[PDB]
Order: sequence, then structure tokens, then C-alpha cells
Amino acid sequence: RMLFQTSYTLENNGSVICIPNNGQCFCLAWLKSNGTNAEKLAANILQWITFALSALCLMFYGYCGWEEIYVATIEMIKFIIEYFHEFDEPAVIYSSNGNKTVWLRYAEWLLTCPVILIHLSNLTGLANDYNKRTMGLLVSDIGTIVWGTTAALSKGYVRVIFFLMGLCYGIYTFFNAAKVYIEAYHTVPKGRCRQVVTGMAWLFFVSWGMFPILFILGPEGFGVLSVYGSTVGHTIIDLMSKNCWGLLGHYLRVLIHEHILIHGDIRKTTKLNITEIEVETLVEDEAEAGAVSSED
Amino acid sequence: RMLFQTSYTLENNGSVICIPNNGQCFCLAWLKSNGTNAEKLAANILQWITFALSALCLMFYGYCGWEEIYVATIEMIKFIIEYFHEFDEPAVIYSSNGNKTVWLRYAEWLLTCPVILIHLSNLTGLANDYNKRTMGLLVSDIGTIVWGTTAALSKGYVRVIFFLMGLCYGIYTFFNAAKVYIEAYHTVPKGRCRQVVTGMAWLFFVSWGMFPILFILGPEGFGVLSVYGSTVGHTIIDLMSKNCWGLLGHYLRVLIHEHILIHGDIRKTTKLNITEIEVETLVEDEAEAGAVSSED
Ligand SMILES: *[C@@H]1O[C@H](CO)[C@@H](O[C@@H]2O[C@H](CO)[C@@H](O)[C@H](O)[C@H]2NC(C)=O)[C@H](O)[C@H]1NC(C)=O
Ligand SMILES: *[C@@H]1O[C@H](CO)[C@@H](O[C@@H]2O[C@H](CO)[C@@H](O)[C@H](O)[C@H]2NC(C)=O)[C@H](O)[C@H]1NC(C)=O
Ligand SMILES: CCCCCCCC/C=C/CCCCCCCC(=O)OC[C@H](O)CO
Ligand SMILES: CCCCCCCC/C=C/CCCCCCCC(=O)OC[C@H](O)CO
Ligand SMILES: *C\C=C(C)/C=C/C=C(C)/C=C/C1=C(C)CCCC1(C)C
Ligand SMILES: *C\C=C(C)/C=C/C=C(C)/C=C/C1=C(C)CCCC1(C)C
Repeated sequence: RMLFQTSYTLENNGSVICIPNNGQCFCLAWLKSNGTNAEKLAANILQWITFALSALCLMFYGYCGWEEIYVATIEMIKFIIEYFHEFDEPAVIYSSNGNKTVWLRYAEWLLTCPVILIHLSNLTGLANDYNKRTMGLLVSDIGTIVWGTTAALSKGYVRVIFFLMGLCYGIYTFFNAAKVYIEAYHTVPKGRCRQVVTGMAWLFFVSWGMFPILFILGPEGFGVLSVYGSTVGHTIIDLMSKNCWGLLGHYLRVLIHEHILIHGDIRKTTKLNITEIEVETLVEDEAEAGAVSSED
Repeated sequence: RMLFQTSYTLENNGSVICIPNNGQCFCLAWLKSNGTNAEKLAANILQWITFALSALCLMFYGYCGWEEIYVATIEMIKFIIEYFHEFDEPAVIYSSNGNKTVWLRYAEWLLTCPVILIHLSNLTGLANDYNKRTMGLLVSDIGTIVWGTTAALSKGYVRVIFFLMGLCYGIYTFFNAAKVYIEAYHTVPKGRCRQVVTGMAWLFFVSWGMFPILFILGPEGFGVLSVYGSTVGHTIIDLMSKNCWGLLGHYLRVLIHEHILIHGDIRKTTKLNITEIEVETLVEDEAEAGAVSSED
């Protein structure tokens, strides 16, 4: 079934490989097993469940809001490609140094990173503007993925360097993502909205933190995980990172917009000090509309 | 000098290739010449000249302004890698379907696309905020590059489809980039500043428009251009796209900031209709500060 050379003969007591002169690329490295049938079976189940959640989130969003639908849109196109060509090039890149690189995974990331990070910069959905910090988040995160993809394509000390360059960009991303969530928390009304923001923060840092961990564990790192093993781990954090996070996002947005429908846009001036930061706290009381320096 | 297999024997009248069983990947496709010595020589000269311009722009910017320096920073790191490992994997990816993909080129693009597009969204350097349109520009442009990179890694009708998907995202980018330049033109003071904005628009559309043209002409498309031929074409549009555009950008920014130093921030309300758009026209006269509906 492969469309590289899979048939060869060993000659001179396995010191020579002879192949048909049919123009196909050849490498033993490419033919290594992707894992056990149990790992594969587990991966095909989690993918269908991902397809189901992607399908239901989309129809649900069908009843502003563009970031959640798009991540579900990209996720459904991803599943149709997995279904037909999951291990066909270039869903997997089989390269000259013998590496298998899951370009399918890194491509989806590059596609939706702006969408997710714009949504990070718009949790309430009320903003029409994005600050300087949003721009640093996008630049740092895209650098991270570009260095990481380069690390996956490389070997030896070149892989180590590009991974370290990704980690430096990544730390800058995590640091600034943390400030956004802190501002969001003190912006939204006091009740359920702050539960959802707290939920989104946990989902975000755990699921995003797991990507560099799965890199180090996978064939791109120390080869602890098999390819199916890596797919299974990716499906779990994929469900958290995309479907669940966007679902919680849409829910938060609904709650905020309903607050404007009942109480109206009643802002405050919570001056944080987690520094000398400032925030417009939506409240349910018209009376409350003053400067509350809550130095953290 | 290659670190894939370069030594082989033809057997049974060229129907069989025999290779040392040394674990190296092998493909004839990878060994095709990259072009003539004249093409190579031309490419090495334009690269040094690019290194020189990248070096001088950086020192010059050394005497806010972060987008121009970064593009020169990424450009210098690019040249040191070209100098030592231009045709080593993964600066070029040699893949199982026989393709050579210049990952070096696509990586630089992904890295700086936010930087350039943020700078597009900040020509005057006075804005502290970015509108909804900036976000669509970044999402569309990163999609374009992801589809294009996928097209370069693919073959046959799969390459055609991903290229078309890139073109659809690309058209959305070009359309919205055009509106930004139109707003910028009617925002800046009447004199030299509008010459520079006009210069930046021409540089941008010509240099950005040439990338899909060089794709179609290169090994990733109809193979009209050789690899050195493609490098030469890339160096020319690289000089325009990065160094020259950022230099004109820094110059514009200086002019605008000097306007605030002499006349001060005197805005207007030029209501454009190229629709029902609005603009804050910086003027050199305190008197002029009214609504000028200039329906285009
Ligand atoms: C064919 O090459 C193989 C290399 O595997 C040789 O087999 C082994 O021989 C050495 C003895 O020098 C042992 O260390 C290994 O234990 C042997 N077996 C294996 C499975 O590795 C074999 O001797 C060679 N034959 C000739 C004629 O050179
Ligand atoms: C070895 O294979 C080659 C294939 O190139 C054969 O060479 C050619 O033979 C055919 C005649 O059937 C001609 O059409 C070509 O013009 C020949 N030359 C070349 C350069 O292509 C050759 O006949 C084969 N030998 C044997 C014993 O099968
Ligand atoms: C801020 C977010 C917090 C979470 C961040 C997770 C921290 C992971 C860092 C590990 C350093 C260890 C070195 C990593 C080098 C990776 C490259 C590699 O695997 O090298 C290939 C090998 O040398 C040839 O087979
Ligand atoms: C909006 C910006 C204006 C400028 C935009 C430029 C327009 C280029 C479009 C061409 C369509 C022609 C089809 C292109 C298909 C490309 C894929 C390809 O080369 O296919 C490989 C081939 O089939 C196997 O060798
Ligand atoms: C599809 C959805 C998401 C959220 C994908 C996220 C991917 C990452 C956060 C990747 C992060 C990396 C880091 C932090 C450093 C090493 C290289 C990586 C790209 C794996
Ligand atoms: C390094 C600096 C720049 C400005 C790089 C730009 C690259 C592009 C504009 C690429 C555009 C593409 C398009 C429009 C459609 C086909 C795929 C491409 C990625 C080549």
C-alpha cells in the first residue's frame, strides 16, 4: 500500500540492498512499524469521538463567534484527511535523513493559532480592538511552531537547538497568555462567568503545556512513544485544546452578551497590581461604576 | 558531501540499483542538479548583497520600531544558515515522493508574516490598538502559507488543490491589505508621507504578488526554473519584500513622529466611500480639524 519502495533484496550477506529501478525513493527507516494494533484501535476510536464532537459543536454554533466555528471547521477537514490519507505523504513527511514528520499536526496548529490567540484576546466578545500584547502573543506562538517544526525535521544537536529556540518563544507566549487570563477574570461579572474563565485558563495551560511534553516523548524526541501512541496522546489534548475550549468560549460569550441584554454594559475601574494594570469590570449594579484599586 | 546515499551500482542492465547497507536514505530524484554555475554564482552575489543590506539596516535602526529590526534580525540568521547549510536537510527537505522543498524559505515567511502584517496594521506608528481587519489579515495569510507549503510537499492533483486553497486565502489577504493602504494614505499628512505610503503599497503588491508566480515557475510547480534560478528570483523579491519595505517603513514612522514634534497630533474626520469608511487625517494646521466626507 506505500508509494515509496517497499520491496527489496539483501545481497552479499546483507551488506547490499538491491531495488527495482522504477524511480521510487527508498529507506528502511520509513518502514518501521507505527505501533501495536491496540494503539492503532485506541487511536481510531478517539478520532471518531473527535469527529462526533467536531460535528456537534458546528451544528450547535449554527443556531462574532467566528473563532470557535473555524477551529471546528479545520478539525472536521482534518478528520476527512486522516480517514483517507493519515500516513500518506504529506500528512506524514518521510525525509532523506529517515525522519517521519506529522506535517498534518503542525499545519493544523499554524492554521488555528491566530484563531485561538485572537479568541484569547477576545474572551468576553465585547472588544472591537486588540492591544500591543495580542501582537506579541501571535508573533511568539508562530515562532514557537516554526522552530518546533524545524526541530522535528532535524536530528542530533540541530534538533536540540531549534527545540530550545521554540521553548524560549514558548515561555514568552505562556507568560503573556497568563496576564490576559488575569485581566479577563477581573473584567467579567462576579458569578458563573468567572467560573468559566477559570475553567478556560486550566484547559489552556494544561493542554498547551502537554504539546512540548508529547514532542520530547515522541519519535521527534527520545522515541519513548510509538506513532499510534503519539496519535492517542494528541487526540486527548486535541479534544481539550480545540473542541472543549471553544465550547466553553462560546458559553462564556453567551453569558456576557446576556448580561448586556439584562443589566447592560456597566463597567468599573479595577486597578490591578499583579505592576500597575487597569481593567473595566462588568457589574450587574448601575450604582457600582467607580475606581477599585485591587492591588494583587 | 551529501548525507543521503550518493554511491550506487546499476545491475541487470539498469533494472536494479544496489546500495551499501549503511542505513542511509536513497533516491535518484534528490541527486538532480540544482542548476548552472552561472545561476549559482548570481545567487551567491545577491545573498551577500542581501547580507550587507540586512547588516546596514540593523545598525541604522540601532540609533516602537520593533517590526523592522526583527525582519532584519531573521534575515541575518537566514544568511548565516544559507552560508553553512543552504542545501542541507532541513533547509531543504528531501522527501519520499522525491520532492525538494525549501523549508528555509517557508519557515522565514511564517516567522515574519505577523511582524510584516502587524507593521501593515501600524504604518504611522501612532496606533496602540488593532481593529478586527488586522486579525483577518493574519489568519488568511498564515492559511495561505500553510496551504502553499502543503502544495510544495505534495504532487499531482493534491498539489493543485492545496495551491487553489492558498490562492483563495491569498485573495482575501490582498483585498483587505488594499483597504489598509487606502486608509493609511488618507490618514498621514498631505506631503512626503503620502509619497512613502504610495511607495510602500507598490513594493508590497508587486513583491507579494511575485511569490505565487515563483511557486508556479519553480520545481514546486511546472519546473521551468532551476533551484539556483528560484533562489536568484527569491533574493530580488526578498530585498524588496523585507529590507527595502522596512526601510521605507522606518522612514515613514520618523516623518510621522517628527510631525507630532513640530505641529502636534491634529486629526480630522475624512469620511471615505471607496462603502462608508472613516479616517483621522493628521494635518499641519490647527484650524483644520473637521469632517471632510471625501466620497471615492
Ligand atoms: C555475514 O555477516 C554477519 C554479520 O551479522 C556475520 O554474522 C555474525 O558473525 C559474527 C562473527 O564475526 C558474530 O559476532 C555474530 O554473532 C554473527 N551473527 C549475527 C546474527 O550477527 C557472518 O559471519 C558473515 N558471514 C561472512 C561470510 O562474512
Ligand atoms: C537493456 O535495456 C535497454 C533499455 O534502454 C535496451 O536498450 C535499448 O533497446 C531498445 C530496443 O528494444 C531500443 O528501443 C533503445 O533505443 C535501446 N537503447 C537505449 C539507449 O534505450 C537493451 O536492448 C537491453 N538489453 C537486453 C539484453 O535486454
Ligand atoms: C514554559 C512551558 C513549560 C513546559 C515546557 C517543557 C520543558 C521541556 C524542556 C526540556 C529541556 C530538555 C532538552 C530538550 C531537547 C529536545 C530535542 C531532542 O529531543 O533532541 C533529539 C536527540 O538529541 C537526538 O535523538
Ligand atoms: C490575487 C493575487 C494575484 C496573483 C496570483 C497568481 C495566480 C496564479 C493562479 C493560477 C492558476 C493555475 C493553476 C495552479 C496550480 C498549481 C499547482 C501545480 O503547479 O501543480 C503541479 C502539477 O500538477 C504536477 O507537476
Ligand atoms: C490545534 C490546537 C493547538 C492548541 C495546538 C498547539 C500546539 C503547541 C502549543 C505547540 C507548542 C510547542 C512548544 C511550546 C515548544 C516546542 C515546539 C512545540 C511547537 C511542540
Ligand atoms: C519573507 C517575506 C515575505 C513577504 C514572504 C511572503 C510570502 C508569500 C506572500 C507567499 C504567498 C503564497 C501565495 C499568495 C499563494 C501560493 C502559496 C504562497 C505561500 C507561495
